[PDB]
Amino acid sequence: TLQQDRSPDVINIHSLDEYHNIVSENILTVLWFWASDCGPCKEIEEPLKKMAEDFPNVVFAKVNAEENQKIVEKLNVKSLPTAIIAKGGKYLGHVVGADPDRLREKVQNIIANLEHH
Repeated sequence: TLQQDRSPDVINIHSLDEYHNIVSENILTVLWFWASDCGPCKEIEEPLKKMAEDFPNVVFAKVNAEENQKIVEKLNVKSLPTAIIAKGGKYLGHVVGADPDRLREKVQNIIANLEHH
């Protein structure tokens, strides 16, 4: 594949500055809000890494909610885990709760919609 161009390592976001910079890029981005003391968050860690491998055209990033209260506030994230899907500064979806298959379906559907628009 050519999208293997990049490595499937998941980024960890440490500031609102970094968050805005990443969401601004013209590539589909999945931002995963989580916390260490969140049971359902643990269940999606490995599915998230596998998804990063399967979708090398998609940037996957994690936002720790305990570390980034300002981002949680600005986005009004109300429960964990929460996945936000964006591209080029635009918000395109979100999946609330620990459901890897829902998130995978949503990423695939958004890619298809964006490309065939």
